[PDB]
Amino acid sequence: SRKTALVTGASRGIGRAIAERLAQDGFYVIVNYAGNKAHAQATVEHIIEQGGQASAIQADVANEHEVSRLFQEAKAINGRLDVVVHSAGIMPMAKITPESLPDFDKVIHTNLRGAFLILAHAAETVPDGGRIIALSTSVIAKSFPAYGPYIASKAGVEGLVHVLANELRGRNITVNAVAPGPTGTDLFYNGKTDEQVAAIAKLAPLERIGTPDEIAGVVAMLAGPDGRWVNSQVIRVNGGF
Amino acid sequence: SNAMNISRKTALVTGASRGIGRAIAERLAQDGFYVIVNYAGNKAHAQATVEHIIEQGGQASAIQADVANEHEVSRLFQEAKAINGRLDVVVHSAGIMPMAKITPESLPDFDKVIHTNLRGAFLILAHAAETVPDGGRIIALSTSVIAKSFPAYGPYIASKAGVEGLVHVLANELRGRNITVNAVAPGPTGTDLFYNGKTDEQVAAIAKLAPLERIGTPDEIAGVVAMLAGPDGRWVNSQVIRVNGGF
Amino acid sequence: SNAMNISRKTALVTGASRGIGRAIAERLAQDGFYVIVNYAGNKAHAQATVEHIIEQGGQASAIQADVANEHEVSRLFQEAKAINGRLDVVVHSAGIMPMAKITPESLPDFDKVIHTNLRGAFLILAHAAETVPDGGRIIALSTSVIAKSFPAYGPYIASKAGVEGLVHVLANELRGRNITVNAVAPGPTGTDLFYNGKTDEQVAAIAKLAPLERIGTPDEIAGVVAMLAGPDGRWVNSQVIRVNGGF
Amino acid sequence: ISRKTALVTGASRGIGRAIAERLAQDGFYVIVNYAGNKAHAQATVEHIIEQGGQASAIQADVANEHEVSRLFQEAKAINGRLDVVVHSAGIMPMAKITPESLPDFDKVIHTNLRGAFLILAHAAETVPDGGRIIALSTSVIAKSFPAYGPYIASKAGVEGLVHVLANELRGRNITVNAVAPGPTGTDLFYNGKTDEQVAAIAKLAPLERIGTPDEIAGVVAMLAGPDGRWVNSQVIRVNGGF
Repeated sequence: SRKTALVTGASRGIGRAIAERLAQDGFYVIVNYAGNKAHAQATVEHIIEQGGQASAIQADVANEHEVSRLFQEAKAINGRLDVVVHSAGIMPMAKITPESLPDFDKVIHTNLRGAFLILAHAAETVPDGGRIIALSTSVIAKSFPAYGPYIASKAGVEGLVHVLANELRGRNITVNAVAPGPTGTDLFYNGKTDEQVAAIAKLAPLERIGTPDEIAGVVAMLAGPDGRWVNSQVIRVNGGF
Repeated sequence: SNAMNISRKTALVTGASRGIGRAIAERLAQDGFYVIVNYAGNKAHAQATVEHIIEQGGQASAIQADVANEHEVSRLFQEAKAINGRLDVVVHSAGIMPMAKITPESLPDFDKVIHTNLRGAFLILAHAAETVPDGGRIIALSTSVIAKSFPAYGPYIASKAGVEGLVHVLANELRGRNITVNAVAPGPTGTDLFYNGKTDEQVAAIAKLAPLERIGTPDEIAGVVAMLAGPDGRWVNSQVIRVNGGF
Repeated sequence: SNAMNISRKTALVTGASRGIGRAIAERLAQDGFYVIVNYAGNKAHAQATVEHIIEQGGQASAIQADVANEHEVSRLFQEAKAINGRLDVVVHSAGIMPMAKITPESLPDFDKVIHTNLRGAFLILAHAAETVPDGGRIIALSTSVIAKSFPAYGPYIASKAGVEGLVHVLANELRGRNITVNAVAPGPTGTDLFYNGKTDEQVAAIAKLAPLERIGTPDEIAGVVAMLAGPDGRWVNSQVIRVNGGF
Repeated sequence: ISRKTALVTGASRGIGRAIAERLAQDGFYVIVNYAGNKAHAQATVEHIIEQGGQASAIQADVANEHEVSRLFQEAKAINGRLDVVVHSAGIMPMAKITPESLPDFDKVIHTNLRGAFLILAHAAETVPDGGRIIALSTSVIAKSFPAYGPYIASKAGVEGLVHVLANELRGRNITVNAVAPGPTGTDLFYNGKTDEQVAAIAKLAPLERIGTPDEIAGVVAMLAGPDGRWVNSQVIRVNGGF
């Protein structure tokens, strides 16, 4: 039996960087995704090329039926689910106005209900000694206009993380969250000018763009031996901004 | 020769038929607001709140609306503003607190709590942002239990943490309008609902949790809300004030 | 004061000669407290505060004491309590805000602010803990700038974060005495000192930082202190209330 | 002799010693700073060297400005560099917030807060671009227990300095962070306790065991190494969930 990690949202960006790093750390990685198979398959093949073991599973993490199937299928691979990382989410902009109610409902459904289901199923499947890690966001501290629905969904996620840490008392399972700022994903760089990039690179005291690998290394600390006494924590990974 | 007596302000209070919301409605009426007592189900308690307000020399009326239904919320704000032609203060106190662990079996509860407490709060805050004048006040009720992360409070805490996030973002979105947005987060409070199921020993055990060693009253929550709604709260903005006796 | 010209309660306000402390002393005197205007250096401003309180119909007197001096603080509390027999409310607003980066050359200024702001706070809180009757109130002033961690604010922030830590522990240490301990954390405020250190352009820039887009006033801080000192603050305990316009 | 070098205050025993040991295992030459008797610091240096590392011990009172100046001179001179600085020295006496506690208060603030101010300040002048500065705080700030007033005040002050220094070092690529442990299973911890008292403490965390100093040191190691490059201005609580 190989130790096994399930990562939601693992086809691109931070989730993919997490999948890759956990594979390097020796986990068999289930690359969970919802949309097109192509990026998830790219992730899987990259992991295997570098010497790891991984496979991809499609599931809508906010669909209760698909999530049930996802956890049954993922646990059947190696008979175990040691680590669950919930990284999937969406970040649309919408101000707090009645016309934004559809966007609100979508964000809450995808990010918060989604997180609830992944956490609930993880709490029923993870062994003693396991680890559950959720992705939140640094932007909660800034409360920027149009980030209301997104921040509300992720504040909810953090509340669930802290309560689940207490509900799993006796099982030696840590529950934590990692809250990145923006990172230099391919989508980030394509959708911006060199000038917007330069402006954002100046914001942190470290004065550079953060990378997905830099988020994944903290997630990997939480998933491994150095993270065993970290529990019910939200670690912000944002370069100091 | 108060501005409140020269031109009377109007306050809408959701969840005002009982508990903390009733205490808020009564306090704001005694401060001179015309109060719209908003309620969801049977009107007897809401009418009791209105009648108490009027018997103490105040002004108030009641409007039925499910704060979690978008059409009923739009209608509530139309009718509330039409009473006096203005809607100066909005206090959102409606909500539910069921116990449910983070498990697949709790999915219905979670959906209901999020729907009632978080989406409901969105609808009220959004409509308040559309209706309140410059200089107005928006106040939501959160909860002190966020600090404790007790088992079975997951859905409830997630909903109220979400409300607090909306509060801070809205305070920023209303830049330029001179509208404060704040929340008040009580601990356990001596409402009818608090006392009803509990033995004297269980009440005493709760009283011992705070260094003040008693049960806090609904009026003690309402006083803080009243501060936020009036002149002394002019420079308090995007804050969550926990009112819990030190627990 | 009542018919017998006895003030219903007595409040000691440190740093009450000017600024926020003066606004606090004036507001508490208006609310019916006898006020000890405490001061450290020269008494002209403190005496001016006392005379304004008396002219408005209150009772006040100024007492000299360096809050960081153990013996002068002992004498301060003995004298303050002796005026009416009780010291009901203690507000600690005296403090300094020198700017110094975290470098070895800044050690003197660090030592100064720690001595004045933190040790001072410890003395006032400790003596307040020993002097205030059951039912009393203890209120320290902190700062909103802790949230920002701006360069050169290191020593100041460290002293005020220490104060908040003392506040929370003291609220638990006074369990059983019905004494609330809280802090109020102003943002930038339109005081003499504040304007001395800024150009008009700098003031305008600071004003636009809050969604309310102005500078806060001392009276707007004092109103929240007065809430904590009076009936509407009875269930607020171990809290730091930030009063900054949403900054 | 251009080996990456870490200075650890309070490295004689407990968490500081575990930090020194882990950083040596991670490849740093370690300066074991101590204040009082040399014996435990020497034991730490000897253990590091015997495990295949490089280390030496420097005596200095962290709260004395003249001795801290000397300490940073000596520490930088070993290898011409001071890449990582971990401030772990501190004291935790109990004293209620009362006038009679003024001496204890003065002692804690001087040793824990002024001490931290000196180390941080000298670290800001010494650490190279890309360096790391890490202070030890405490999880007990959250609990505000009676008699912990002076201690909590000192450590909250430390945290404020950490956040400000992170902004003051803009442009230098230096992270500043803090690790805030709960109680930990040191020799001194176990000394004053029976089986039953340790069992009562072990029940507190949801993980239901006693935390170890190595478990703190591993988070410090994360912050000092590649995986902590983007963690900046953070206080990480390491307490098993309690």
